[PDB]
Amino acid sequence: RSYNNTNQEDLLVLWGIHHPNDAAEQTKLYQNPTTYISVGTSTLNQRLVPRIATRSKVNGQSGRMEFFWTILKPNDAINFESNGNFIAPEYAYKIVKKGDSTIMKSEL
Amino acid sequence: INHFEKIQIIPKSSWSSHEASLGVSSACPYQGKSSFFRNVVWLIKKNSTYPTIKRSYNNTNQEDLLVLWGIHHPNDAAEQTKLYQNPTTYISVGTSTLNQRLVPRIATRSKVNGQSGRMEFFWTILKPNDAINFESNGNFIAPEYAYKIVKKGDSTIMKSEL
Ligand SMILES: *[C@@H]1O[C@H](CO[C@@H]2O[C@@H](C)[C@@H](O)[C@@H](O)[C@@H]2O)[C@@H](O[C@@H]2O[C@H](CO)[C@@H](O[C@@H]3O[C@H](CO)[C@@H](O)[C@H](O)[C@@H]3O)[C@H](O)[C@H]2NC(C)=O)[C@H](O)[C@H]1NC(C)=O
Ligand SMILES: *[C@@H]1O[C@H](CO[C@@H]2O[C@@H](C)[C@@H](O)[C@@H](O)[C@@H]2O)[C@@H](O[C@@H]2O[C@H](CO)[C@@H](O[C@@H]3O[C@H](CO)[C@@H](O)[C@H](O)[C@@H]3O)[C@H](O)[C@H]2NC(C)=O)[C@H](O)[C@H]1NC(C)=O
Ligand SMILES: *[C@@H]1O[C@H](CO)[C@@H](O)[C@H](O)[C@H]1NC(C)=O
Repeated sequence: RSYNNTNQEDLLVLWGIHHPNDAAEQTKLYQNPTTYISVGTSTLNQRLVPRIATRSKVNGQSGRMEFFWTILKPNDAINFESNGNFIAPEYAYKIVKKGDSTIMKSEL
Repeated sequence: INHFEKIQIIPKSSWSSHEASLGVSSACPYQGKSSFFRNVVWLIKKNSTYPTIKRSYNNTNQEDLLVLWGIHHPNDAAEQTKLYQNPTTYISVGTSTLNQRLVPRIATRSKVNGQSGRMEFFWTILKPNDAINFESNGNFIAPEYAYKIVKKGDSTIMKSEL
């Protein structure tokens, strides 16, 4: 699945991978035992691999979700290739950045 | 550190399917005999078999635990097979936060204290009431001892000959 930035400004795109609990859960969710996600931009050259360990439950879950981002320049394309464990984008974000600040911590 | 206490979490004698007393080298000599790091164990195959390890540990203590483990990057496939039988190996470590899967790394390397193999060590803080889950079919330098810590503040390391 390719996507071309036909917009006029930069795009913040987010995707993720699912690190499952065991080979039994891998097969149940995605069939293919050995899997990958590749992501490709004019700069990005990424190939993720799900990571089976056994883990403490957090909100009932021992599986983990690991998320990744990138800025997609105007007129560049992003190319996803995955045979499993892919948390795919539906929405992305247009950004123009003319300056910086920080994050404030406040209860107000 | 405000409190520090070495404790046993995986007793050396509880490795009934592997060999915990052969994990020794002349790079770490002690009393003219060969030895090793005392707080971790260099597990080696037992009767030509390294059965997949599955070892959990629950932090039943009241404070945080500093746990240390490691992996052995060997020299060649011939040394891999000799030490751990299984040709292709891994170590997985799992906490409520940690999601780690290590893989031994064969290159050929200059000798340092006689050794071309390398030992790569990893750590984590194990919260009270969390558990750490090890899974390894080879190359695992397992913990025996870990450390209790409470941290109420920070400083730095000083360099001094005094
Ligand atoms: C992302 O997409 C842009 C725009 O793509 C164009 O419009 C889309 C809706 C689709 O219809 C696309 O098929 C179509 O190309 C790509 O930029 C465009 O590239 C094309 C060539 O691939 C350019 O056409 C050229 O036009 C010149 C003369 O103007 C000729 O000399 C060439 O022979 C060729 O026909 C087109 O001008 C260009 N458009 C813009 C606005 O840049 C873009 O390449 C693509 N992403 C990637 C990774 O390439
Ligand atoms: C790490 O271990 C603690 C404590 O484990 C308990 O004591 C050990 C020596 C063993 O005997 C364990 O089998 C035993 O569970 C775990 O926390 C404990 O979890 C259990 C449930 O797994 C809690 O029991 C519950 O009790 C409530 C009422 O109090 C019931 O409603 C539930 O049905 C259930 O029975 C227990 O309270 C809890 N104890 C403490 C002090 O937290 C801990 O979960 C474990 N590590 C991980 C990763 O879970
Ligand atoms: C080692 O394994 C072999 C083959 O599985 C077995 O026959 C033998 O009894 C084992 N060694 C000892 C000392 O029992």
